[PDB]
Amino acid sequence: KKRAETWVQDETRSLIMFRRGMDGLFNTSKSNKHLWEQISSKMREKGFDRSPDMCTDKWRNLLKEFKKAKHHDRGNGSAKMSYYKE
Repeated sequence: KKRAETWVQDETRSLIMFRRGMDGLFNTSKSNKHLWEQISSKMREKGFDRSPDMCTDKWRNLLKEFKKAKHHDRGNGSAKMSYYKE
């Protein structure tokens, strides 16, 4: 069921951060088994006890909504970005 502790801005925002950053990989590497593992552990280390399975499920939904091909596509905000090399 739905327990007290749930996805909070802190985590949510973070989850995307770790991803958006290591995204270029997900594309190259077919199997994102590691990425998902490293991420879960990373975002968790900060101080949030959460499982990887959840991060994957939640992420999937987050995208579905983000998609610009939905019945209701009114309410999105864009922003410039920057790239660099380690």
